[PDB]
Amino acid sequence: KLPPGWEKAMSRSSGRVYYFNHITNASQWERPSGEPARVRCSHLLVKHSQSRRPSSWRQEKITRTKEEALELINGYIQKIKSGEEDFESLASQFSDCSSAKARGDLGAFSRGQMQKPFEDASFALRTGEMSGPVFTDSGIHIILRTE
Ligand SMILES: CC(=O)Nc1ccccc1F
Repeated sequence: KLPPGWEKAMSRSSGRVYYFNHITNASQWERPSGEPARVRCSHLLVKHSQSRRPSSWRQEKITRTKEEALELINGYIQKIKSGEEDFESLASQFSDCSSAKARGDLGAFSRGQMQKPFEDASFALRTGEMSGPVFTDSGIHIILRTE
């Protein structure tokens, strides 16, 4: 059982079973629900000093470490999941991608166009679903599949 990409896990802190997707890095308490030619995604990118281009509209020289970037991503995911903040709001303010000006929207795309870990996570997400941290040569992404 379980849709592909998904595995059963156990919370270290509560002992309750949860589910983890090793393609999207998503995790959820509910047993998961379950390929299109194209998907539409938004994303929030946090770059780091080893990003292919360690620069963005937010910062001419991005100096943070991969670990600092993952902490920031993790914090954004927490606030999005709690509802304290909207994905679109955090992407507009803090995404190191030029798509920040479009609330993170990348428009629609096919397989073959995006960096592979991003593509795989995008196509494995269900409509409306959000990824966990997804790593590419650009940095660390939160991906929201919108279509
Ligand atoms: C046009 C759009 O939808 N998104 C966008 C805007 C600026 C840079 C990159 C982008 F993906």
